[PDB]
Amino acid sequence: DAFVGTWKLVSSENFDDYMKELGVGFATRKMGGMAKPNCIISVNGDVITIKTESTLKNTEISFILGQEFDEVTADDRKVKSTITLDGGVLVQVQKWDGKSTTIKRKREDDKLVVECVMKGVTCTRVYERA
Ligand SMILES: CC(C)(CC(=O)O)CC(=O)Nc1cc(Cl)cc(Cl)c1
Repeated sequence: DAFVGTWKLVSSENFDDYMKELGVGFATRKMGGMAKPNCIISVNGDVITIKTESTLKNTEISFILGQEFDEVTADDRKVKSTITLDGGVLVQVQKWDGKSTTIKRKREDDKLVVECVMKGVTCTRVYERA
């Protein structure tokens, strides 16, 4: 839809602080911090797929809006995720060990903007079309 495409990370703010708040250790934060992944979003019927590709780590999720699914995250959390579409924003919540984090993906001019919140930390990542 508005989201379908191949997207390249161009800017990131507060990602280390976000990863620290999730409990990610030094080595994994170090491998994630300077990475510039591609995000590839596609849709087939009811099923949306989001691939994240980077030199040292790839991940993929496929889901139906409003249907909880199990996910292994790039930092190896085993989470339960639910993704909904609210006002044109794709809103993902991940739940694990009594904690939650929310990841919101929105389209703003030429940008795919991703806002990641864990407790008091808010990280913003900006992608542009490859
Ligand atoms: C939602 C998220 C936290 C942020 C975003 O979508 O931008 C997911 C993300 O970036 N995962 C990720 C990061 C690296 Cl560095 C490499 C690989 Cl494979 C995956």
